[PDB]
Amino acid sequence: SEFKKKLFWRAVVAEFLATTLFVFISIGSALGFKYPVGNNQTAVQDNVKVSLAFGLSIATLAQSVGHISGAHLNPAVTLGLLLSCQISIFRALMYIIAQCVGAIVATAILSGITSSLTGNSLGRNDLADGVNSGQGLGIEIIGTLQLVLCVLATTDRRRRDLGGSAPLAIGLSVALGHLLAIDYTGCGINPARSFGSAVITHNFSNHWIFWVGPFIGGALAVLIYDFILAPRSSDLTDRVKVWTSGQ
Amino acid sequence: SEFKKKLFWRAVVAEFLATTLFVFISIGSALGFKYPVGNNQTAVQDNVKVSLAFGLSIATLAQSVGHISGAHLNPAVTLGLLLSCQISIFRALMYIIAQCVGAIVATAILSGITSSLTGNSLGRNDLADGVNSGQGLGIEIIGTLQLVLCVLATTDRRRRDLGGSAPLAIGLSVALGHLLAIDYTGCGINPARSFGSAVITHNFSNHWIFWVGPFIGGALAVLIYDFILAPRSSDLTDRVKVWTSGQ
Amino acid sequence: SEFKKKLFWRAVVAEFLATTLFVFISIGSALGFKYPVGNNQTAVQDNVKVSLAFGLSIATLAQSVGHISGAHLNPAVTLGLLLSCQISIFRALMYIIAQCVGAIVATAILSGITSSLTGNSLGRNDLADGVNSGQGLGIEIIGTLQLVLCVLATTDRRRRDLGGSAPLAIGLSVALGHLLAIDYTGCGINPARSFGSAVITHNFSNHWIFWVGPFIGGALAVLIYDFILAPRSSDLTDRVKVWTSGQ
Amino acid sequence: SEFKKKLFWRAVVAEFLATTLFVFISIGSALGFKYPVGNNQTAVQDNVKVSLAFGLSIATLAQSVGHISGAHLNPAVTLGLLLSCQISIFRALMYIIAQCVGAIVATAILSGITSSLTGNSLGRNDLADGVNSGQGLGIEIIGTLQLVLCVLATTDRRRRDLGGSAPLAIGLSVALGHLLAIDYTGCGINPARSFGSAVITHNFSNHWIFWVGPFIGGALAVLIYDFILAPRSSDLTDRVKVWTSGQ
Ligand SMILES: CC(C)CCC[C@@H](C)[C@H]1CC[C@H]2[C@@H]3CC=C4C[C@@H](O)CC[C@]4(C)[C@H]3CC[C@]12C
Ligand SMILES: CC(C)CCC[C@@H](C)[C@H]1CC[C@H]2[C@@H]3CC=C4C[C@@H](O)CC[C@]4(C)[C@H]3CC[C@]12C
Ligand SMILES: CC(C)CCC[C@@H](C)[C@H]1CC[C@H]2[C@@H]3CC=C4C[C@@H](O)CC[C@]4(C)[C@H]3CC[C@]12C
Ligand SMILES: CC(C)CCC[C@@H](C)[C@H]1CC[C@H]2[C@@H]3CC=C4C[C@@H](O)CC[C@]4(C)[C@H]3CC[C@]12C
Repeated sequence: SEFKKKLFWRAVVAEFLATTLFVFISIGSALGFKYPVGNNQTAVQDNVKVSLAFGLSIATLAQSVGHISGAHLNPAVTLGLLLSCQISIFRALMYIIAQCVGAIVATAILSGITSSLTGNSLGRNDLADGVNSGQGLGIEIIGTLQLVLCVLATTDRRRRDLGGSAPLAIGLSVALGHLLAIDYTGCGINPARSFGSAVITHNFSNHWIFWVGPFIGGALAVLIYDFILAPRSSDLTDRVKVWTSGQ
Repeated sequence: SEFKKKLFWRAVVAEFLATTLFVFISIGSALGFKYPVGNNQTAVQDNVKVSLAFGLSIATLAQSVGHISGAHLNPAVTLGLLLSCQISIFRALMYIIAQCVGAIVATAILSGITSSLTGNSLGRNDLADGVNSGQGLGIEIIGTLQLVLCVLATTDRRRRDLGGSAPLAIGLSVALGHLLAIDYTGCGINPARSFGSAVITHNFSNHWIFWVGPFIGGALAVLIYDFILAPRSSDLTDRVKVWTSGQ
Repeated sequence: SEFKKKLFWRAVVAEFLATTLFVFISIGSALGFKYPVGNNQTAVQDNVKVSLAFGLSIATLAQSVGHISGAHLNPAVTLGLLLSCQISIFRALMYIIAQCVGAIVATAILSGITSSLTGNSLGRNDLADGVNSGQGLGIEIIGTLQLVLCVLATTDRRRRDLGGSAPLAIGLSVALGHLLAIDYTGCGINPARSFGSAVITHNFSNHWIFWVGPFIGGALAVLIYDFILAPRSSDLTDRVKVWTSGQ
Repeated sequence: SEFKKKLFWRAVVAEFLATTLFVFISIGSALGFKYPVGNNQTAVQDNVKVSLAFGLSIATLAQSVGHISGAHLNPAVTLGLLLSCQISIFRALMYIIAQCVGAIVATAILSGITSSLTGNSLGRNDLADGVNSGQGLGIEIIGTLQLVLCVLATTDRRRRDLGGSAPLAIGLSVALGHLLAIDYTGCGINPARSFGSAVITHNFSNHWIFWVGPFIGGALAVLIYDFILAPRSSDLTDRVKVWTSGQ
């Protein structure tokens, strides 16, 4: 059904292009503080700058392509919307493929642009010194939990009290996740964004954390919103049919 | 009445979960600058980072659960809404219990994740050197006064001139309170959030400030908004019945 | 006419209280980086923190009391709205008196709170090294010009394309003014806000700038909006009657 | 036709004045970290401060002159709106002339105000060390691509899912571009902004980047939004008539 519709593939291309722009802008801001190359200064990474870069990139690209693709730009957000039965399995898989490919393309272009940097890690997510696998996993879980919870609540379609900009809300949620998680894990929070850096730098050490934790956080947010706090008066059988229908 | 309504208990569970997420994300962001552990560096706390963490946490969680519970997430805001005769006594008590227990749970999990920090104060609010109990009390009073005043004016329901995101407004008020009070008192203003850190660290020195100042500030905000600036044309006899009925 | 109305004096008290809260919170955030007092550290003032403090203070207080008083909180803004003939002369006079008194009271209370700071300037506005009277005057004129222009455009009442939060718009304008002018003059931008610090510290050197420049900027913004960009097709004789009628 | 209309010339004057205010305030905030002059301190530029200055200046001036001129304030945005056939060729040319002249005027006044800085580059855009022409070109292309894409998607007039403040959305897009590109190229992103600095400082080294890259980014944004993501159901022949008609 969705395979033969041009609106679906425009949405997939929108996901690819917006993910590329998001990853490029955000990881470019994360690599900004290392410049100039020659100038030997005790340059310290600005966490507010990087968090605002990721968050405002999400806000701007959501404002740009929300009416076209839903402005997911995150495999965990897409999986959360899948488990809340809002999107089909095929749309979820195509969105995840598009997001990962767009992140890989953006990170390759960024490796080209930042070629003067020696030891260019391309913003690859890894555990800080003092944070082990479980602690970083919990960091990723909570960050993605708040993100997917905000995404689910913003698009309930039963809410008449909603006001203001939904893209701004999702962007500030991403920025909040970064303000939490940058000092602990670099704030993957987005499996495609971490996957692109891991692929380009050929380093997948502890990379399973940044795929497992965000998915657990998305599942927990789905459970919290759709089975504890704001349940829907609809049978699970009718909702599951969206997986094969997309309705 | 409210005791036998499932929607009331959904709201209470929403307050518990959202306060847990708020405390965890905000204090974990406040503890970020102490990482890495092995790296001997004279790192300083970035106050904008922590203020934005608290503010955007409040804004995001308000967007998530405000239509479910009102998203108080602050015993001062709950007491202000009780004193403005908008909620019942039972709802206020259940909200305060849920917020405090959720804060304790979040701080326990956070001390679990940040166990590598030696002498971890877990974001416990304490007076800065040069500030006595009275000065920190005044700072807390003013921060809570502005926060509760913004909450009361945002939910007036007699206003048609409101626009934009009310969760964003309340979050930016929380961030304003933090931009004020982080340097002076570690920025409490939320008695549950202070209480969780005090319980986990087993340290209650000067803890009366962060329960008295927020309550005085909330009560003063109620007085200002309901009996100086925006009086209601209702007898107090009708408004008192909201305490026992919850209407 | 307005002398014998309860709503008029409620608005005046709202202006007084909101100016008190604004001056207190913002200047207290400006002084925060000096704490702890005992610790001998070369901490540097964070311009983003102070600018966000002023801006979020204006935004929060506008969201609180704009429906009551209009949330001017600035003698330059009040003078601009008088020259654009939106308020009466008596309302402008009482608003400016209330704003100055509130700033004086807030600065007194904050000086009481920040007594342990030796050589405390209380955020007194003065020129930096390398900036003479003319350059600081120009910076103040431009900052207040953009502030008053935003206020005039946001309250046009002929506009149907206005969206989002007007208090947030005015607050971000104030934050922008501080981002421009903190390094040059400390960003007076607000004659009452500087007048309070000058009165409490008993230092009026170069203080004519912060009462001349903001008023010039307000008058220029009135000229730009009401006579160049979006003129009103109403007689100047008719708009004169607003000064003595308020309608 | 449009040459003799009062509203057209009001829009042109609004573009000139708002571009003057934008350039002045943003580049004044950019040069502020070098003050005080006498104090010998190793001051480091705050990228968040300058990025927020640019973005909030764009948001405030859009809120001020959007209903009069559309608030481009950027030759790349004007070129994008021309190529998407939203304005005429005459309007676009007059807008670009006004923006360049306003940037020149603002930079001249600012060099008058920042005269005490020795070797004052007036925030002139140039490549950082480690960045050659291709890398800076790519950075400028991507930043302007995201900006123009956000502008095109925001002013669509076919969308009913838009909420919040469009000026704030465009301002956050500008701030995001600066957060990305300040460390690499100073974030031209705006050919008029770079042009004024280059003209006043009499230095055009690599100045072609900040005219070509923004225009390439705007053209790519127009291509992406109009012929990949959200095509319009009209013939190109009908849309071309806007170039000579303005309707
Ligand atoms: C909020 C919940 C549901 C998600 C996060 C919980 C998990 C991932 C976290 C939170 C608390 C964590 C534990 C807390 C304390 C310690 C002791 C330390 O010496 C080794 C790791 C260990 C054993 C942590 C492992 C991972 C852990 C269990
Ligand atoms: C809105 C109100 C209730 C909050 C602020 C008022 C209170 C808490 C503040 C404002 C004035 C303050 C006092 C002002 C001056 C001093 C002198 C100093 O050597 C010791 C502290 C002391 C005695 C302060 C204690 C705290 C204080 C009383
Ligand atoms: C648009 C206008 C009205 C706003 C600001 C303009 C005024 C206040 C500013 C801008 C340019 C400034 C001048 C620029 C250069 C100098 C040389 C310096 O050695 C003494 C001050 C003096 C003479 C400045 C005085 C103040 C000045 C005239
Ligand atoms: C995505 C598009 C629209 C914008 C960015 C693409 C262009 C401008 C980028 C992408 C790849 C880049 C190249 C990657 C690698 C190199 C080798 C290096 O030693 C010099 C720069 C140079 C030659 C770069 C020049 C700029 C470049 C061609």
